[PDB]
Amino acid sequence: LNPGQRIIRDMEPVSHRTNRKPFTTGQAYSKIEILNRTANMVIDSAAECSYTVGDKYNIVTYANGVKTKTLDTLLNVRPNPFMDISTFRRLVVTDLLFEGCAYIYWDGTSLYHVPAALMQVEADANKFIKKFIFNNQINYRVDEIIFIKDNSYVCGTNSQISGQSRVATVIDSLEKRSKMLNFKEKFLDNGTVIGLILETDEILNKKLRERKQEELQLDYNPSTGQSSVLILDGGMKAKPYSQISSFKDLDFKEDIEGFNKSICLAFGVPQVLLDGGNNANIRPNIELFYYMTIIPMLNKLTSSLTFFFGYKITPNTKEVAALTPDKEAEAKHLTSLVNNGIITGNEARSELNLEPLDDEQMNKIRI
Amino acid sequence: LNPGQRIIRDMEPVSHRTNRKPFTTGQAYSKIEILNRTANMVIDSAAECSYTVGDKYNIVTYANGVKTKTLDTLLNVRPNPFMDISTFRRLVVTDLLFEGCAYIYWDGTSLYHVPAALMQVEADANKFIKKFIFNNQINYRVDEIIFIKDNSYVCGTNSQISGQSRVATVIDSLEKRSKMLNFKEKFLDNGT
Amino acid sequence: IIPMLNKLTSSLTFFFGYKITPNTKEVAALTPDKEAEAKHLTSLVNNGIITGNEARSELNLEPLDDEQMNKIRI
Amino acid sequence: VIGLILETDEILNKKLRERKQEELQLDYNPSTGQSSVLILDGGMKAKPYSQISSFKDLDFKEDIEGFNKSICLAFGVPQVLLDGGNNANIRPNIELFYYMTIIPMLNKLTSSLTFFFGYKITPNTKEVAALTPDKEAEAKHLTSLVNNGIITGNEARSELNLEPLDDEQMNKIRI
Amino acid sequence: VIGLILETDEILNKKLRERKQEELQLDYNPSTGQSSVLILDGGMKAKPYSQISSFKDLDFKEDIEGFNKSICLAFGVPQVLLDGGNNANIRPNIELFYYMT
Repeated sequence: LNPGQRIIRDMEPVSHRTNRKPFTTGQAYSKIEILNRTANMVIDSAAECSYTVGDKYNIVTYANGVKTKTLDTLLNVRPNPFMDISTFRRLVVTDLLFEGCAYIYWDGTSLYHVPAALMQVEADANKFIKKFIFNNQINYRVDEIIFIKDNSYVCGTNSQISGQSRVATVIDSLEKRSKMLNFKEKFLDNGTVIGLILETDEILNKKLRERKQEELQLDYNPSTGQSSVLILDGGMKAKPYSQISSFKDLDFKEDIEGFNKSICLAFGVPQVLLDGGNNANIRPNIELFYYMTIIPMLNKLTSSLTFFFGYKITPNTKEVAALTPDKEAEAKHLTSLVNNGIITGNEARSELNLEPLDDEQMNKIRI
Repeated sequence: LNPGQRIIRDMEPVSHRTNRKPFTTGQAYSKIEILNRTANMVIDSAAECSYTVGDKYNIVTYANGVKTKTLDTLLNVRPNPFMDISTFRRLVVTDLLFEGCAYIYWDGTSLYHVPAALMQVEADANKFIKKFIFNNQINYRVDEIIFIKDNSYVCGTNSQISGQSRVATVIDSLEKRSKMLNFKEKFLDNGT
Repeated sequence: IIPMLNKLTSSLTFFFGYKITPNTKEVAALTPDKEAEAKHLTSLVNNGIITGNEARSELNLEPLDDEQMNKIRI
Repeated sequence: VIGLILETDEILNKKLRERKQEELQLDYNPSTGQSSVLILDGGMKAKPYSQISSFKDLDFKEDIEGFNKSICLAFGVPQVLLDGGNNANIRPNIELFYYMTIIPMLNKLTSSLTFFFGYKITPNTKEVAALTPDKEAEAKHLTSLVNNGIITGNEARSELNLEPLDDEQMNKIRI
Repeated sequence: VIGLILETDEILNKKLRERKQEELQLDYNPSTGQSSVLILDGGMKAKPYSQISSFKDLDFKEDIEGFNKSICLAFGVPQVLLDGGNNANIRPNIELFYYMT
């Protein structure tokens, strides 16, 4: 064992919540459209991916006696008797995204999801971790929980526990943008416009003064009125006024655009996916997004599951519609490989997502 | 079973409606061109897609005894004896889009649509969910309803129930734009 | 669209126990290019990976009850 | 922000002065109000004021952009990965990032491990999704090398991340 | 930064003067306030001031870019490697850097 695990325990006995503002998070998610779209895109893309259970690693694991078919059914078909696979995956992904850590409880035969807003992980003096405390009371144990953690740098030292959430980082930019937008709308609402100003040095009959104010305003409007010439008699003048505060000084386009780009950068969604563009803009950006953003996020979970069960579990899409390969190039390279002898026909059929055919010459290499 | 389902029930016993402004939603849908076009495009595109029933998974399900052909006819040809497949799909999709969740009641031999604006989902202390309350009265049960939920982050905790509607995010920018347009037209009208 | 329908199909699969997946294959806006489809289908059929009946099914035609269309040519 | 400034040389009834201030502000707003013409009687004037400090002098876009450029440079991530771009740009930048930034960093660790244990340890991705090679070019060069005789079939299968097949003619060079 | 300058030729009660300074500043901000019109009584005027030193005269982009380019030139790293570009920019620049430097 590690001789200095006690020191690391004393440095940070328990986990710390890293989602400092949950209510503001919920309000921004509920009333800001960029946040809603990006978060929904990330969660749906992560939940779309499937899982594959392969070889068995000869190591001692927390959960033993579990067959490959049971894992295949749990991860793919239906984890709980009472909950969907899509709902389970989306809940786990949103827990991981909004909160630094995510947890999945392991029952005798099924995987139950546990919210991460109430979990508090307690470190151990000797090995790694002593116990998990769901809010309070229950005190799960350790053998029954799968632990997924994002890399975090809290306070001074990096933590073996806890985890830092991507959505908190974005919370300031939305506030900064919303303040400016509300400022613009309130400036428009409270502004005043004046068309004509007349000045006199005498007290001219307030009532008929207001009557003349109405009369001139109606008459000189070119939409409803047919007057253009004004004759001022009695000494009345016209002050050549100007506009003090105009709406052209408020140039908020660049700042709002920068805040939007910063939000998209923080979540990791490429700009082209949100806007749309040419084919060369479309497909490589989809591949970049899916692979380089989602696949590490699922890789954390798959590594945790591999540690827990002892079976090689890797993310495998191979069905996602947005990752559908080009038909012509796929056919060309598969047929070339099959004809030249590198791969059998059955392997090509499997890669085409078809079913292997029980022939004789398709299980032997042609040349 | 989960040893801590009681705590999750205590946190969120019942569902919460996330369509805060329904009347403003309806008025904007009725009198805004971009909202109408985008919503119609999404709903029609979702309703265009068909469904395929394939292999049978050897698990114990809520509804058993249904053959492949009957399910295929229900999903594709004609769900109810009294309503269209296109109308059924469009209703389900618009319920899912405007309200966070959508529901489909399961009768003896056919699928009946139930609006999501009135149903309230009651969580269970032990397993997942106790009953669905259609406004009031009925208390359907659970075995008779298909539940579809969008991912939601309400208040502080993400709920296993409820769901967050995409159209409400818009009911802010639409008002901001309409105010500016009306300001422009009235400034033009009142000028001299 | 497809994730939106995927939630519904996953719920239906849980409810009924039948693998239900979204499948367009008929949507006019998703009509594939005729020439590229013909090229890749004919290459796959001739080289031996895919039988003729599978190609007809992917062309949204009906299977034809022949003898040499249910066996791999080469 | 100020819309209108009126000045007078006499003390005109503070309370009704404020009432007139709110009345004019409500009336002359084109959003809620239908007045455009104003008459000043009794000697009240209007000072043609201007704006001292505007929001157009605060041009901060370039400096903030430069700070972002410097941060991205300091860590080493090509900017196209963060922003996104065309077909040609999107793959070479991924390769440049991974190789130049990551691989030396893992190379330090692998050299230390080789010193510690005495086994040649080298970083090997060959599985990273973002480094997935082009299918057509890979097939072309592998098939050419296999057919011409430089590389056996088993080596090609291994490079394709498949499993070696226990045949006879795949462990001997064809020509 | 200054928004309004009002001038008077009399000693008008410093304390209430500061109170009015706070009141006008809070009232006339469109973020928190619903007033747009001001009336000056008693002889108080408004000086049309301007801005002496602005932030637009400080154009430092070109000089900083020149210094960064000079540093990169001194070490020998091509600018494209630091910024990133197209494939024809990526590979030849990598080869040039490695070889020549």
